[PDB]
Amino acid sequence: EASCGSPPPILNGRISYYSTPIAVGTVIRYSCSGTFRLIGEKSLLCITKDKVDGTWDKPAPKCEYFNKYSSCPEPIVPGGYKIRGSTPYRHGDSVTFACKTNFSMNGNKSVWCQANNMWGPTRLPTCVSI
Ligand SMILES: *[C@@H]1O[C@H](CO)[C@@H](O)[C@H](O)[C@H]1NC(C)=O
Ligand SMILES: *[C@@H]1O[C@H](CO)[C@@H](O)[C@H](O)[C@H]1NC(C)=O
Repeated sequence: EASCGSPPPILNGRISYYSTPIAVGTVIRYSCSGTFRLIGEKSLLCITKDKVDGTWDKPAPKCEYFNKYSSCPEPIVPGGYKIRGSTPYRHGDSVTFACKTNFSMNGNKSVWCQANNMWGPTRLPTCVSI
């Protein structure tokens, strides 16, 4: 059966338990110590596109040293709406979006407020009328 290689490591962070070989369907969780903030989706899933090679479904998140002064402006996604997240958006805070009725999403539904005062680590999702 297809399997995944070692999960992407994380500076100043930890990964939850995983057995080897890593079977397709395996999920691992990332976390950071108290003085750091996890940026990006915390859970990775081992998938396979061709049933021969296994690959993780997304890049690993990262741990950023807490910057207490950082804040992000209200993120806006045309055709979509915020379903989770409250202002003010400080370092490590996240917002989740859903597309309006008759719109379909492309991209990650959640973004995080980074130390550089920008939303990331990915672009905000796009909601397209279908
Ligand atoms: C972002 O979302 C896309 C589309 O769902 C996915 O393919 C990609 O792996 C995600 N990346 C991260 C860092 O979450
Ligand atoms: C949204 O409405 C349009 C027009 O009726 C239609 O083409 C599309 O399939 C609808 N989307 C969903 C998810 O029902």
